[PDB]
Formats: sequence, C-alpha cells, structure tokens
Amino acid sequence: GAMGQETDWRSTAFRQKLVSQIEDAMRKAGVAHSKSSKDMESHVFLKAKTRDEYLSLVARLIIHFRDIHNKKSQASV
Repeated sequence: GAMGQETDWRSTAFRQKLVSQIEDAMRKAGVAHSKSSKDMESHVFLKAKTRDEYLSLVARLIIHFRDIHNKKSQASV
C-alpha cells in the first residue's frame, strides 16, 4: 500500500503525496491565479491544526477544481 499508521501527517511522504494530488487536479482543472500548488498546499498545512483539518481543506479544494472543469454545474471560486 503506502503506510500503516495514521498519526504522522507531518511526514514528508504524507504532504508529498497530497501535494501531487492537488497539483494533478489543478492541472486537469485548467486554472491560473494563485502562486502555485506547492505554495497552495504549504498554506493549507500551516493553516490546518491537525491531519483532519488539512485533509479536509485539501479534499474540498481538489473537488472544487474537478467541478469547475467538469462544467454543467455551479462552481464558485
């Protein structure tokens, strides 16, 4: 798989993998404004209080991206 535990979201592998996801969704999402994925993920982390807060804000971000590019929906940035 990838990992067994779940009490170390501060691990490089963790943030790393997540960073790639956000970068992938954005790419296919077709957007441009903020600094960059790396910068976006970094902010979310420092903005989060726990592995949940981050994983939460991250998911919403990725999902919102898929919708914007998905079209035929609301999509409000």
